[PDB]
Amino acid sequence: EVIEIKSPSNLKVIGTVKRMSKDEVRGEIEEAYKGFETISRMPLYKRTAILRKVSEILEREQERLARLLAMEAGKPIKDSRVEVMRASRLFRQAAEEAAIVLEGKNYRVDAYEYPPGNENRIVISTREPIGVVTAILPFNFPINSFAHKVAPAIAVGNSVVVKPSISTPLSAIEMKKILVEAGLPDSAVRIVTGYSNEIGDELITHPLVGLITLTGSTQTGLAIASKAVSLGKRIIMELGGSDPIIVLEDANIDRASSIAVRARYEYAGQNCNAGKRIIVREEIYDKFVKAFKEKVKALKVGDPLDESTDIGPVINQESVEKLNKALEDAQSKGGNVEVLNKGPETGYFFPLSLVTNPSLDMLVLKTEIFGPIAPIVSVKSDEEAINIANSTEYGLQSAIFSNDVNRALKIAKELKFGAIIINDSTRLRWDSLPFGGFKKTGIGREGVRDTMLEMTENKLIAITLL
Amino acid sequence: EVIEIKSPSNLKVIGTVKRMSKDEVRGEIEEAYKGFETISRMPLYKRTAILRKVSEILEREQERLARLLAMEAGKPIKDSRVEVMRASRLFRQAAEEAAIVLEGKNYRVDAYEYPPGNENRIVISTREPIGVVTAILPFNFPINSFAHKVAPAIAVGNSVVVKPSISTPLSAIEMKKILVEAGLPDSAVRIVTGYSNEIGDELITHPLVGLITLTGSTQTGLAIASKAVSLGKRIIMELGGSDPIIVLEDANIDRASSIAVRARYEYAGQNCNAGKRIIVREEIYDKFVKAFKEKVKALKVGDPLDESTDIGPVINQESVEKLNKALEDAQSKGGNVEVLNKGPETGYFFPLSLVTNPSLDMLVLKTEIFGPIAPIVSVKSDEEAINIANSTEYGLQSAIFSNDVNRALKIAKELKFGAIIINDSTRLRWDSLPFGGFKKTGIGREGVRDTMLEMTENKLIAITLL
Amino acid sequence: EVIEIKSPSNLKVIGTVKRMSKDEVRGEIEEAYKGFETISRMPLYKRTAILRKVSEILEREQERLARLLAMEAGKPIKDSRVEVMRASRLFRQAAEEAAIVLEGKNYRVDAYEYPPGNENRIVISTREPIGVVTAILPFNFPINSFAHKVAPAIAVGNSVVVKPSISTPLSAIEMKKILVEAGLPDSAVRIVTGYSNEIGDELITHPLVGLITLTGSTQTGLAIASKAVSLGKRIIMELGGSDPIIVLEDANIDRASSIAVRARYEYAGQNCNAGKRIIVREEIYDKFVKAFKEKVKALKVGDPLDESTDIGPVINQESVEKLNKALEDAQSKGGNVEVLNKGPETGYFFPLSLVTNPSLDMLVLKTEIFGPIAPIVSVKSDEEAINIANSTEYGLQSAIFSNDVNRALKIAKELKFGAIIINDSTRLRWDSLPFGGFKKTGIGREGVRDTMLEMTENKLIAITLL
Amino acid sequence: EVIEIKSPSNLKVIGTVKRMSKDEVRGEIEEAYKGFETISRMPLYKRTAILRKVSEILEREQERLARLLAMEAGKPIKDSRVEVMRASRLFRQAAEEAAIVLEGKNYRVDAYEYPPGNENRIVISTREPIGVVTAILPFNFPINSFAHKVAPAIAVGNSVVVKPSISTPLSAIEMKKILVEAGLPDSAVRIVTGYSNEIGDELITHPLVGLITLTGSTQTGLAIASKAVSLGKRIIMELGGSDPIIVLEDANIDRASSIAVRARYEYAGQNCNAGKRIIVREEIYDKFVKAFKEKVKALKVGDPLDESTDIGPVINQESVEKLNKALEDAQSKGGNVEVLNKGPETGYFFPLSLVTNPSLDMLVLKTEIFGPIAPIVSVKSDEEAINIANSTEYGLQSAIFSNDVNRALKIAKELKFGAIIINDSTRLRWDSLPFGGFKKTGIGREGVRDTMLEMTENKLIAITLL
Ligand SMILES: Nc1ncnc2c1ncn2[C@@H]1O[C@H](COP(=O)(O)OP(=O)(O)OC[C@H]2OC[C@H](O)[C@@H]2O)[C@@H](O)[C@H]1OP(=O)(O)O
Ligand SMILES: Nc1ncnc2c1ncn2[C@@H]1O[C@H](COP(=O)(O)OP(=O)(O)OC[C@H]2OC[C@H](O)[C@@H]2O)[C@@H](O)[C@H]1OP(=O)(O)O
Ligand SMILES: Nc1ncnc2c1ncn2[C@@H]1O[C@H](COP(=O)(O)OP(=O)(O)O)[C@@H](O)[C@H]1OP(=O)(O)O
Ligand SMILES: Nc1ncnc2c1ncn2[C@@H]1O[C@H](COP(=O)(O)OP(=O)(O)O)[C@@H](O)[C@H]1OP(=O)(O)O
Ligand code: NA
Ligand code: NA
Ligand code: NA
Ligand code: NA
Repeated sequence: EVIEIKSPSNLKVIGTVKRMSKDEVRGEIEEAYKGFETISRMPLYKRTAILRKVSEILEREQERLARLLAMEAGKPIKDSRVEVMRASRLFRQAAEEAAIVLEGKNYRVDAYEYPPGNENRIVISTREPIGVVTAILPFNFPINSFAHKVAPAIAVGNSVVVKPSISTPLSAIEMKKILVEAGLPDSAVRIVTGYSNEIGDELITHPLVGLITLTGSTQTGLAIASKAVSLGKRIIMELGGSDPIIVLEDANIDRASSIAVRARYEYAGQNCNAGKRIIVREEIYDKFVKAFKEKVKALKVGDPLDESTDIGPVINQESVEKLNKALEDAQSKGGNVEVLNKGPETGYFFPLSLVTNPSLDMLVLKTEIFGPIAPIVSVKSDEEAINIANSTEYGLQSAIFSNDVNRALKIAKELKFGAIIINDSTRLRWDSLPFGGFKKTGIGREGVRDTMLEMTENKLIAITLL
Repeated sequence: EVIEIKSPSNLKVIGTVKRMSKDEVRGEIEEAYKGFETISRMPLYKRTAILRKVSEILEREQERLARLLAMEAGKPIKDSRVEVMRASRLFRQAAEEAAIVLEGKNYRVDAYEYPPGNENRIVISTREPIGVVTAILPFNFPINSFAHKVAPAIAVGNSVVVKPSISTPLSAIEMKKILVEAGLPDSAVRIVTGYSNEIGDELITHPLVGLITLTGSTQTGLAIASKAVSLGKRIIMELGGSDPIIVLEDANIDRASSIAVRARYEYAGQNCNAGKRIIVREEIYDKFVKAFKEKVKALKVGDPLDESTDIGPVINQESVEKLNKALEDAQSKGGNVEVLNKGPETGYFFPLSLVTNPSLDMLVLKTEIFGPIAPIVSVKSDEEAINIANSTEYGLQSAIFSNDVNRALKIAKELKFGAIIINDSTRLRWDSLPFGGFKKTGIGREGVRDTMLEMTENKLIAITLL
Repeated sequence: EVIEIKSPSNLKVIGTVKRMSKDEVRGEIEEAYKGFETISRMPLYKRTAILRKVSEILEREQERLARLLAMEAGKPIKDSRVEVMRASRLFRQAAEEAAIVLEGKNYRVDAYEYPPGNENRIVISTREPIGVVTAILPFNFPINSFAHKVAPAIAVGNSVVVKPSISTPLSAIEMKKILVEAGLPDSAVRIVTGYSNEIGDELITHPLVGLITLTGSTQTGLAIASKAVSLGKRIIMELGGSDPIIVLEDANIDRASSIAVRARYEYAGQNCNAGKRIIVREEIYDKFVKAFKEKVKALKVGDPLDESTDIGPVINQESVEKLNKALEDAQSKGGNVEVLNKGPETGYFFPLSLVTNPSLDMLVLKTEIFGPIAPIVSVKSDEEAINIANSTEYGLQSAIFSNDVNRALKIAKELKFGAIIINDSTRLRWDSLPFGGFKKTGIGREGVRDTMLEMTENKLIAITLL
Repeated sequence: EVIEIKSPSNLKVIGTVKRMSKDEVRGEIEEAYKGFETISRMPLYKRTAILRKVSEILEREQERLARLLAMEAGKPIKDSRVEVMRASRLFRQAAEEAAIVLEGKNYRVDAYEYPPGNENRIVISTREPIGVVTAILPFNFPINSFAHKVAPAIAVGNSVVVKPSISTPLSAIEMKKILVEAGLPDSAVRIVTGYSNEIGDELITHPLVGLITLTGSTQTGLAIASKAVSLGKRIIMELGGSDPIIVLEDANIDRASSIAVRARYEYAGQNCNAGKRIIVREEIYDKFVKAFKEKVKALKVGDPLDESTDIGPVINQESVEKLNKALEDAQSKGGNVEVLNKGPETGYFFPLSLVTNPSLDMLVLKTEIFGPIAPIVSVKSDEEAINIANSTEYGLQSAIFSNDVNRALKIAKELKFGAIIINDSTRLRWDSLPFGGFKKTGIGREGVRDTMLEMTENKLIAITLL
């Protein structure tokens, strides 16, 4: 009847959520449809007024929401603060950008001979809401993935059924209360909690669901997307990354090693755009690896509520097990695994780990490692840096470190990624800008402007003047 | 081994095409991948010079391509000429608009606090080709659906594997020779012919296929889309419609009935945006229905190659049987089926037919009728017009006839369609503008501008200036 | 040494401002240049944070600023409230729209064969601030014209020297204090007060002034613009209107007469887009004129601080004199002048007045009447409605009243105005949208989006990759 | 009465043109107004078909038009061919881009509270032609400045009165016959020839002239602009530049000196964006200056019609005298004037000359030198490079040579220019892209896209739905 939510730090019970049946989730979708009929009939200015009010509340509750993220998600408080502050600015940017993002066209159809009589026509476009959006959240950004999916949906007039990860659902429940305090109709966003195997399918198959937006793994996402699309439903998918960091021989080693450490091990490596594969020109390999090792041993692994904590635990036992499979696989294939930093024995603390002499047939170079394992590969050439970088089924983001920007811009043309970052982190994202990638990183882009267009239908009106 | 192509007018043999095996189609996708590697490395001005040359060749070969359409597709020569002129114009519009449509951004990232240090960044976007496109064409616009899929793909640097309908593949083989004459590398577009059930699956599941664009039936499309998306491939779908024409009591009756007749019966009704359901205000019902019948009986049904033919045959026996079943279903459910006009008995001529007293349980009101059957419904109010109009699983285009545009524009707001046409045909399309709609009418939009965006990936480059 | 500001309602002294010398204004411009060096180096996000803070303060001070407008400008409190609330929303829209409005391009220069080698180039654009803006305000919107000129200038990084009308300078002084409270650097906006004949020229000719934005009369504006442009300075000019209201025989007479009364006599007619010339089809002339007369006699002319006041005085004796010249001119040429409504004898109350049988050689039909004089012209045809409407050197906005929107859209193609309003007021303006006109209405457009582009220089950066 | 056109190469008579009176130019503006009334009523697809035909004729007549440019303008045939190909491409780009550039908006007015009732409004924008354009052409690009002014004007529906430079009017008379051959009405473009001081003022002040677009000198332009704006006419101005080339210590010296030579001396230096001031880092000064001199002495100065000529004459005696005065001024102020290369003594050949040890008081550093005189300055730092670069009243384009793009991009931020070129020539222009700059370099931008917007008026239509 309820599910217990435990801190991955100390396994203490943080709160509980309803264990929903298929039937109760069917009811939440029918209620979200009525919420669509309400919110879609409100003028845009009242909807953006609600979004600006949510923005201000999120700033006022920053510290409370950050502590909650630290407890359920194991995200160090300093990183938890940043996520809540991004969600605040995202809700505001959705308010601010709606007028221009949703703006239609008056087409110059007299430019075209077909159909005949275009000189007597007015043809305009508008962006219409789709209806009910199913939003399936990842565990790792429970407040900011909420904002990415819900802020745009409200701006355009859609309702949302939100299914947070059962690992981190309490954030989503507190976000709903903030939406109601901001003046959002109770029916316009419905939180559903439960096990994926009981409530997953109804959220994807119900005839009243117009669209499914999902952040999660490639395996889980592509199956769900396939089902959604089979019933004529629209899909936005932000799936895995194995983002490479390329360090060229003319790199600033101090900067590149500092940013690599932070990019790989922030939130114990549980980022879609963490620096997951490190590719270093042989000329600087030993200097880079020594600087990297020093910086990883200097991090504080411990309680995420502590101000001095750099790194917390991974989310659960399932993740610990997957990460051990990965370290075993790598030792069994000639990899040099080194444990660099160990946290308390209280929960799901995973040792900050380095793999040297990795090979392309290892789990650490061919799958998404959502944990604090840094594989570092030596290369001889830019060409070999490019091939190893592209050698994954992923294509989210990639970083190049070089004092030679002309050279980095030329390598960037040959990297198959949705973003290339020159002299900065794979972790960089702008919540208003396109985010996403090529290949199996997902489908569409997610960001306030692109999400609003992906969440609306273009509608033309053509008048023939008589 | 070959497949015989027969005219639906007189059943005579027009030509043959290779019955390709799975292994031969595998070869074509491999060669198309080499075509991608070639075409993607040419500068855009060279690709656009190829597209302007195709445009000029299409204009020069117009009468020869029009006659071939008439013979394989049964499309009257007058409508065949219009189709080849549209494809001419589309190839040119892809050349002309590519510079502006593919234009990227220089983002004002210094407007945003996150990530910190945006005042020191340049973030630019470019549109990158996806790679190999699988284009699955419908029978009803063999040349213009070719143009809609191939011209944007060449503009953006994708290669294409083209599977025409086995009913109308001869057009596509003639389009390939025109591409080669225009200077396109032979590897850059590959025509596959054969049975949908022997070569369909390779074209959807081959690892080298990045995207599937398809025009066809809802059931066919959604199954293909489902499979493609399960493998991480992008999809553009233009599936059916059941476009309603709403005729209000204050319409111009002569104009509304003339356009409603052309809208339903053009190409024997085989158009995604045919006027498939006609909703008439009871005040003018008798006058409209009477004007409608006189004009249907004035249409000439006959041989597509005769200059005085208005209406040719339907495409094959399978269609005749689907269309009898819709007629029989209407008779049995209280519908009055009246035949108005009958062409020769020599192939797949289907009588131009009218159904009065239809009901929402009938096939002629709840499915796409891809043939010359016009159901006419009487309504008392605009509210009733809107509820019948919206009652389908489709959402392509709708028309409203009314001398009152103010009322037409308010009704427009409540119609769930990709386009609403005020005082003109459901048939209207602007080949550069979005075409498509809501619900199971498809995924995405198809037009020179929209197809180019859907056929490219956004790629960010972010420089942090040191 | 000081200039006294008097209420046009009761001539009571409301406040005083410095009588500035050429020398002191030279000093204000040199200080605004230093303000440019400061504000242009602040990141955009801090500038938009200042603009959002100004937005909130203007809401908090709405009633105080509205009373001040009522006292110095003679604007009834209810209209004064609306102006302050528009200035609030304008300062916010400038904050909200900057990121997207200022966004540059990444040009697809490989679309072009010239110059040769475009396949090896990156070409981007950015919007740069111009430097120091001279802003010359009208008397009639002292707070909202302030916002139109200052909010965009701050968003883009320009400094502003603001010269309010000597009729209404106290508003501008209170706006500066609100800018400082919001965190704007003291040097970034300088208020100058004085007589045009002492300080006018320095504000237009100083070498440090990059741009002049002016709302005012055509005669004053075109002289200033000529001087600015002679020294290579940019210009935005919002000058006069004589906006026509066209009432067709199928108009809603009740609505058209109500909106005409309000459009002509709001703020005693002192609006650039007041309904200044009324054009009525003869078939409804007597019904319209009787409805108009009734509604004008029912208005309350009196103290603008009173809640029940509809109409206040004109601004000064100079205006009273110009309006008498106009009424004398019209009586002397066969016009039927009728006084409909008289206010107190305390100040510059001008009688609400109607002229019937006007002719095209009268001041009331050929010049801007910035006072409560309504000329009404009878016409026989749409063609005569169009010729009389276009028969002025102005082209700001024009309104058509008709239940036939198809007909009004066709008349709209032949009206030489920057905006045509169908079934609504000439007074309509959207502060984010283009506002302005053809002919001698001015130069450029004024609105948050267009003003930001007019206040920035496009800058290209072209990199040839080596 | 006629004016003799003489070749600046050998002073021989190339042709004659009418010496038009004020009364004859009055007639031409009247006929152009009738041309506006005709061309503005044609649908856009017809006007664009005329522009694509002009493009094809220019390509066919390329060698004949190139030879005429060589003879009247003294422009070497190799550079003349490039000019006629650019104009060919520009006419085509005006045809191709008109549909998207002129596209209006459907504003989301329901995002705004003011005016009340925006939820019931449709507000659309269109681009309307202004009417008659006066195009005043410079001598140095007689055919491409024609294209830049006439092709956008025809695309948007304006008529044009074209006053070519009396030095190079024969090209424009040949362009008119091509327009007529393309199908343009004869009334739609009117060539005026005569003395600037007899017909200049009618072309600027006639009441039927809506806009003046001019390429020429700063002093000429600003006086004309001043007059036009005093009468309420719109203005586009492209006036001088003194583009600096900055060459950093880590530049490719061979490339920087080759491009710097071409940049300064192409067409004897008579380009708005010539490399007019060359700023070299003291570390490479001696090596650059030496490579520079060898390449200048390798250039062939001679007859424009010879295929091996690199550099022809300057345009007339007035130019030779302006250029001697700049030389004499430099000698007297401590400058070392070295002649490097001398063409024939047969017309207006001017020696290719170099000035070392220049000073900021010299004409060769504070004015536009429209001839083959290259001042080279030594600098110690980037800070000094930037201050010299920015020291002019001009702001057209600047170039930076550097293998370090990161440093090139940071310097780019501090240069006050309309475009900065990294590792390429100041000569670069993209005829579709903005061209122009800051300060007294002009008003507005000139390119297919920008010129079309500057040559149209925004017109809003706002419907309130009853
Ligand atoms: N069958 C089914 N039906 C419906 N919903 C389902 C289903 N299976 C899983 N889910 C939910 O999808 C979400 C993502 O889960 P997962 O793929 O494990 O991703 P993570 O949360 O681990 O995040 C990893 C990704 O985030 C960032 C990057 O994209 C990484 O690859 C989460 O809310 C899951 O619920 P559950 O309650 O958690 O099981
Ligand atoms: N020579 C000179 N130099 C500098 N500044 C000068 C000069 N002459 C006037 N002005 C100022 O221009 C502004 C507009 O004045 P005006 O043209 O009388 O317009 P109104 O204020 O009456 O507003 C009418 C217009 O507003 C709306 C519509 O566009 C109407 O036509 C005002 O601040 C004037 O100062 P001053 O102190 O007021 O004399
Ligand atoms: N399983 C499958 N795999 C691939 N293509 C398929 C397919 N089923 C159908 N198609 C193609 O899908 C396209 C559209 O068929 P359709 O029946 O959905 O629509 P239509 O009648 O409008 O052409 C055709 O090219 C069809 O091939 P055939 O016409 O030769 O049958
Ligand atoms: N007062 C005036 N009125 C109109 N046009 C004028 C003018 N003064 C100069 N022009 C024109 O302005 C154009 C540019 O002249 P310019 O000396 O400013 O520049 P350039 O040397 O680059 O051609 C020419 O067409 C010139 O006519 P002439 O070349 O026949 O002299
Ligand atoms: Na990746
Ligand atoms: Na439909
Ligand atoms: Na007007
Ligand atoms: Na310059």
